[PDB]
Amino acid sequence: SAELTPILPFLFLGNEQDAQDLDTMQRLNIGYVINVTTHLPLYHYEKGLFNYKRLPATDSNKQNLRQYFEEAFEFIEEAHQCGKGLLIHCQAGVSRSATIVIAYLMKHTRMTMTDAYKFVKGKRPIISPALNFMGQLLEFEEDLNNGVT
Repeated sequence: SAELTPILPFLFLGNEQDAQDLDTMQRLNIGYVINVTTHLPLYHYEKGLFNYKRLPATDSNKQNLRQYFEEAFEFIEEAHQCGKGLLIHCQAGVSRSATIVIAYLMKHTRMTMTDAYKFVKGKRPIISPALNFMGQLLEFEEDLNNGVT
């Protein structure tokens, strides 16, 4: 499988196996986890090492992920303002979780959607957001550029 991907020093985009790797997470000072699926476990939850957030998306071509952007970004920013890293993952780290990361970069570093996509794709060549997620990213780009959330 692909390696866990540092996106920023406090933001890592990875897969379900990355989400089980306690050693790495503690090494990277990761205190927060976003699990972008409805059905995977919150790995290591009972250890009470991390602050977890489930974004219970299905990988269906109807899924709305825009719905979760605001809340995802608040949790990343909570991790950042307190000096910890955040791991965000789905099963493989290719579509659902990669879309949130791209959206966070468009919002919090004002990258265009193309530039944010190429930024993530350069660091994690695995990514391939589903077309309906690509559609939601373009609409979020319009919304960001007029002041509509």
